Amino acid sequence: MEAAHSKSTEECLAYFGVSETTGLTPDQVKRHLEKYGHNELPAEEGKSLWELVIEQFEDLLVRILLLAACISFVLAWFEEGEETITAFVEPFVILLILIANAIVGVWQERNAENAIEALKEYEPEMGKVYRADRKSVQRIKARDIVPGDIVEVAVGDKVPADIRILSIKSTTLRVDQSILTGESVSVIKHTEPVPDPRAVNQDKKNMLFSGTNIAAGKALGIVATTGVSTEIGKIRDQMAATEQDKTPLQQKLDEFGEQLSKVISLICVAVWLINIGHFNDPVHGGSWIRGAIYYFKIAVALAVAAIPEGLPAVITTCLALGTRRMAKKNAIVRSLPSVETLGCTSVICSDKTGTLTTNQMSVCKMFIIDKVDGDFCSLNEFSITGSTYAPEGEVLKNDKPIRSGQFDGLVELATICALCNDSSLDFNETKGVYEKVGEATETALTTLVEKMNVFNTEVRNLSKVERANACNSVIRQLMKKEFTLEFSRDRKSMSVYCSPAKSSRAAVGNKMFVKGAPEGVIDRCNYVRVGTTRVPMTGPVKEKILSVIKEWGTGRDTLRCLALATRDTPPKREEMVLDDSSRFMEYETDLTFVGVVGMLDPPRKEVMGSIQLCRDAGIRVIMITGDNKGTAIAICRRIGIFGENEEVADRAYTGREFDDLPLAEQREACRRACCFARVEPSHKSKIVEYLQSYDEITAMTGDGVNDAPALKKAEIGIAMGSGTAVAKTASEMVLADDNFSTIVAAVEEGRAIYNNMKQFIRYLISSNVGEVVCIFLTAALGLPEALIPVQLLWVNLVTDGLPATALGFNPPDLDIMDRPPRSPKEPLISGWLFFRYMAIGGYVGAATVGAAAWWFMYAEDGPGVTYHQLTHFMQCTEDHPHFEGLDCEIFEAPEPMTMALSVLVTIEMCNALNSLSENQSLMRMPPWVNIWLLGSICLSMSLHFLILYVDPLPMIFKLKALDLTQWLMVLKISLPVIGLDEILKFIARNYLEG
Ligand code: NA
Repeated sequence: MEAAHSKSTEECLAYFGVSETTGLTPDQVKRHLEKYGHNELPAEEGKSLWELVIEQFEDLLVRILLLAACISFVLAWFEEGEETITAFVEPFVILLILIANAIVGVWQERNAENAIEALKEYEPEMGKVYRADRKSVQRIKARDIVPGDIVEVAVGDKVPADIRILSIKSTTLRVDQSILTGESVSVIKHTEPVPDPRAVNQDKKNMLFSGTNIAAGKALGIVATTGVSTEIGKIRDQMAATEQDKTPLQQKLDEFGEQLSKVISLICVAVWLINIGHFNDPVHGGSWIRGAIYYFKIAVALAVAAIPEGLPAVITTCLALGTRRMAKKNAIVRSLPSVETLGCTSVICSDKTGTLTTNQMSVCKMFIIDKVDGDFCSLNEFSITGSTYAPEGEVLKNDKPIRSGQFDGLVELATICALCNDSSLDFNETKGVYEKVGEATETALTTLVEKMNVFNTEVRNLSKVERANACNSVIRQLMKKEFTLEFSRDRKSMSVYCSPAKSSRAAVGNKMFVKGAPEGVIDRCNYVRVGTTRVPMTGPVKEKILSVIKEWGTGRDTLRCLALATRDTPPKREEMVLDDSSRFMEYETDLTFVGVVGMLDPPRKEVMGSIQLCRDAGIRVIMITGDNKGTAIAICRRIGIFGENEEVADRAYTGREFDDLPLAEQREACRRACCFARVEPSHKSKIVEYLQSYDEITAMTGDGVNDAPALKKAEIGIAMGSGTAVAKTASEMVLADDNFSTIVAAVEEGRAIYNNMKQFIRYLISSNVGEVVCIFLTAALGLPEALIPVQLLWVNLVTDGLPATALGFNPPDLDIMDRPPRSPKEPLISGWLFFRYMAIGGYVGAATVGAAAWWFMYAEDGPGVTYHQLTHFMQCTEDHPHFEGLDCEIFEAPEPMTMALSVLVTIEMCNALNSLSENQSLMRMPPWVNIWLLGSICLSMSLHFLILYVDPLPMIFKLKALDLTQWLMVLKISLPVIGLDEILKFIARNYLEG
């Protein structure tokens, strides 16, 4: 039964065939449980460790590597020798990286925590129900409650289900519906039915929501809905039904996996199509098996030299590093893949109160009527200084400090601001500053009366903690607070019934002090007060009031106006039903307008600036606020979202206006809007969908499970640090300070970080190019392998990893924020860039094989056989080219490999310097620009040597220390890699910039 709030308490009992005095019967319980199921949100997929481990092998590149370990394993088995201490190293090393890879992946999952499982935090274990099979109340597990159950809740209880309140046993019932919104301000529930069947939760004043808490009172009610049919349950379904796509980088990286694979295969087929000459060879003779071991040997190397094995670690270390860096700037990112996303943010939808504004209220002005006399009318406008909650400030008329007590209208004005208020003050000695107790807008009033002191009461004597509520405590003693009629959006005001203090046997003298939004309150006034006198409200004097109100809340003041009035002749205390809020507007009528107070909720000092950075960065800003349309726009012009004098007729909507627009038109309104005022529950989410249909990377703020759906949908869900824990777990980032600027600062941090990733990404991949050139080269030239898997891996994970990581510290461009949001579609490498790395590739691959050949030829230590070409044979089954000589295993000399490897390592350290800037020369941007890079190179070289002398290692890799001549050769063949790219960059700068 979903519409319970709109039905009568009787209808809800009838509907379920249950008696309030006895409850459900064991039969009914059985059937109700059978039909609606247990009261609890469904479980999450029990992702088993085993399945989780298997997932660590879903990727295509890992399969290849796994496959490669397989061929490696067999090769290191179907081989004939004795060196079993350096034969299985390769296969075992591959398997071992896949293990750490799988091990790491599973570590994440165990620590990761989704928002749906966060919602189960709000469901209580037990509930208290009344069921026929017993007399007294009985407590059962909340999962056993069912729709129709008669339940019982009391102060402190966590509501077990969505409940239609039948009877309030205590004086009044109060609920903390905080988890839905965040504003712990308890609200008063009733039992009368709410008419509108489509009323949003905030107005279902006769309902209790599963997950909320009783702040005060005791109540009996009937269960309307349970499980996923409750409010939070329907919020759990929206979230679950929401799939968050892969980040631009993740998609672009996954696409790379496909191509890289399609290349690794084509290069293998390519190595085949080249030796097709073997078909034309006599079947007899030649070790066929030695022909297959040859291919599979290169297949392994080919694949291992194609995969950027260390890319994942480098990306992570960079993202992890940047994140701590963002956290120092108040941005707490929960998702590493988000850091990249944040950079492409094209639209930021932010709540105003507390994020764009400080949510530190303060009354700045107030006006009462000076005099009425026919068509002539004059008001008395005042100003108040001080903007803290502290009672320090002053009132001034035309800047001249006046004294409140000298004006009667201000005496009463103050009486209303004090008596018609549920908030107070308190001096926090610990912090040394006065803090608010209750609501912001109301404490602003408690503070106001203190600076006003309409009774010139001696307060300067009083301490500090005592000074807090001095003038208030005074006004209170003057009036007894019989009771108070709560605020409700229908009427938009609240009142308090007060009687005099010094009264024994009297039946006259009572008063009602009304407070609320101007339009409604003023429309119910037939009287305007002029000091102590009272005169009728007339057409003109009403314009003046409304006129000013409009000037204060719409003008450069952007003030929230509150009208204050009192009902002189309030209906008799007995003729009033304090049970039907529906009767409150009636009870608050035929009032007398006293005055108005305009309060300000100030823009964070850093917002004005931050909004400009966005404009520079092509990032749109949409303010979502609760202010009426007029003041919403006013505040927009004030912070820079709107031009002070520009048209916005079609860029600011109220939830109402928006709803009326037909689907097609809303989608439109969202592409050009910057202001949404009085937004409905389903709007942040609908605003996010529309924004995505235009491919906008969207950021959306929020808190409370209310916003969790929108948070989850938006690409960058942003939660307040002070927000609920569900809003947090449902978001990409959390604002430690709740400040809008923290968002912008983080978006700029994401642009810096993504630029630096493009660098180490291209660096590493480009490096794999030279490797596949080397391997493919050595093959299509029948040369002795220049480099081997065990080695290639060390370079891709260690040698190249250190530089790649240091590249993330590359200093950011000054124009980082003066350029528009990066397009999600923008490819990493393309066009000229491809040619560049393709060339840089060729050279690196050529240079490695050549460094090997140089030793095998124009070198001493090795055969001086120039143009001898080992291409010819490698079986030595004839030993023709070397008649006189019993030697053929020099083809495996450790020197040639060592020459090529030192070339790779040294060339790549030089390429780490060519990566300091995409197109700027080393002349313009020096190497020392990034000190971390230098350090990394020294470290990587020290490691290279490390494997060259520490015995266990030089054998594992099959290397031998180089001669100063040989090393001096590596430098000669490496160093030129710089001029090469320097030449390529030059071309890019001078013949492409258009
Ligand atoms: Na999200």
